[PDB]
Amino acid sequence: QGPHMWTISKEYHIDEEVGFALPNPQENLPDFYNDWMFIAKHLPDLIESGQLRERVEKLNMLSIDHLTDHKSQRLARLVLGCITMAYVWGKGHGDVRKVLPRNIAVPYCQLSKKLELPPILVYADCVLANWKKKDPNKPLTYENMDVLFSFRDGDCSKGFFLVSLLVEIAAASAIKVIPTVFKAMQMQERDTLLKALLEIASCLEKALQVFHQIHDHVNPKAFFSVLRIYLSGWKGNPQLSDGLVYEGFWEDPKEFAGGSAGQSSVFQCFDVLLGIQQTAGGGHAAQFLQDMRRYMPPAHRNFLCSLESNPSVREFVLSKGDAGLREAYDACVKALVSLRSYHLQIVTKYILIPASQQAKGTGGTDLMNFLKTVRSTTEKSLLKEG
Ligand code: HEM
Ligand SMILES: COc1cc(F)c(-n2cc([C@H](O)c3c(C4CC4)ncc4cncn34)nn2)cc1F
Repeated sequence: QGPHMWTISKEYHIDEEVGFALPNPQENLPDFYNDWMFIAKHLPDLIESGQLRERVEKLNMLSIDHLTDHKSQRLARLVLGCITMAYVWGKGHGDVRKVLPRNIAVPYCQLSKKLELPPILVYADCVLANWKKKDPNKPLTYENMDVLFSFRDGDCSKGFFLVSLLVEIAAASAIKVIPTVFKAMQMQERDTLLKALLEIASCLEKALQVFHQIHDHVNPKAFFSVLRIYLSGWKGNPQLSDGLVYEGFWEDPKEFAGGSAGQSSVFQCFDVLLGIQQTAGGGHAAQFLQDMRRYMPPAHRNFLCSLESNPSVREFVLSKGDAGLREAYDACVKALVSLRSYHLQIVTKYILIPASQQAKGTGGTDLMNFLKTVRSTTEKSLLKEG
C-alpha cells in the first residue's frame, strides 16, 4: 500500500506518555546478576577508592540467558555500559584501560548484538532507561523522579540526565499529532492541518520551559571537570586512538562514538517532519546526525526513516499560498529555533566558560560549529521570519 503514517504502530515502541523514553524502567536485575549490580550501584565509591578495576577483573563471566524480557535486557545494558565507562576512564586523569576484560566484554557485546545497539553507553541507556518514579501514584516531575546510576559524587548526573529526559518527554507530547498531520494532508483538510501544526508548536514551546530547570540541577564546574570524563567515547579519541578491545568478542579494537543527544529520536523526528533537512548533504553536521541513528533503538531508527518516506509537510505548506497555514508551520520551526538558541546559551555556560578557565564534541569536531550549523539549518527553514 505504501508509506502512510496514518497511525503510530505499536511496533515503533513509542509510549503515549513518555514517547521514545523507556516506560517504567526495570530497577533490579535477577539475583544471578547481583555482582554486576553491586559494582554499577557503587561507581562513585569504587572509582574514588581505586578499587573499581580490581572488582571488575574479579567478576566471573555471567551468561545473558537469564535476561528474558526487553526491560531486563535494557537495564543490563545500562549496568554494563556504566561499568564499562568507569573501567575505561577510571578517575579520569589519563590512566586509561584499552582492554575491556572478557568477563564483562563478552556478555555486554552479546546483549548489545541482541538489542542492535553498539557496546557503549548510548542516550537510550543513560537518559531514556536510567530513571524511576519515587512514588508511582505521583506525576512525572523532577521532584518525583531519580536516576538509577551515577558515576561520581557531585557529578550532576541526576540533574543532567533527568532534565534531558523531562525535555524529551515534553517534546514527545507532539508525537501523537503526527498521524493527524499526514491524514489532514492526504484528505486535504486545511483547518485540521493548521490546528495540528499549532498543537505541535505548543508542545515544543512547553519543552523550552521544561529546559529552564537545568540551572537548578547542574553546575558548570562539576559538569565540565567531573561528568564530562564519563560521557566520552572512543571514536576519534586521542586517548584511545584505535578504539577499545572487547576481549573475547572481537579480535581488533573497535571505535564507537560516546553517548550524544544527537541520538535523541524526538528532536530528529520533528526536523524530519518539518522538512528541516538536517541529514541532507555531505557536511559534518548532517553526517553526524545520520550516524547517530545507528546508536538509537532499532524501532526508533525505523520510525525516523518511515517519517522520511511520507509526503513532505514543508512542500505541502509551501505550495498552498495560505498565510494561516504558513504561520502555523513557522510557529513549529520557530519553537525549534528557540530551543536551539537557548541550548547554545546552556552550552556556553556549561562547556565554553569552564573550558576557558581550565571544545570538541562526540563527533570529534568543534561542538559550537556543529550546534550553530544545526540551529542555522533550522532558522533557514522559516517560510517568512527574517
Ligand atoms: C548541561 C546542559 C547541556 C550541555 C552542556 C549540552 C551539551 C551538548 C553538546 C556538546 C551537544 C553536541 C552533540 C555532542 O557532541 O554529543 C549537544 C547536542 C544536543 N543537545 Fe545538549 N546539552 C545540554 C542540555 C540538553 C538538554 C537538557 C537537552 C534536552 C533533551 C538537550 C538536547 C540536545 C539535542 C537534541 C542535541 C542535538 C543537536 C540539536 O538537535 O540541536 N541538551 N548538547
Ligand atoms: C568538551 O567538553 C564536552 C564535550 C561534550 F561533547 C560534552 N557532552 C556530550 C553530551 C551528550 O551529547 C549528551 C548526553 C549524553 C549522555 C548521553 N545526554 C544528554 C545530552 C543533552 N545534550 C547533550 N547530551 N553532552 N555534553 C560535554 C563536555 F563537557
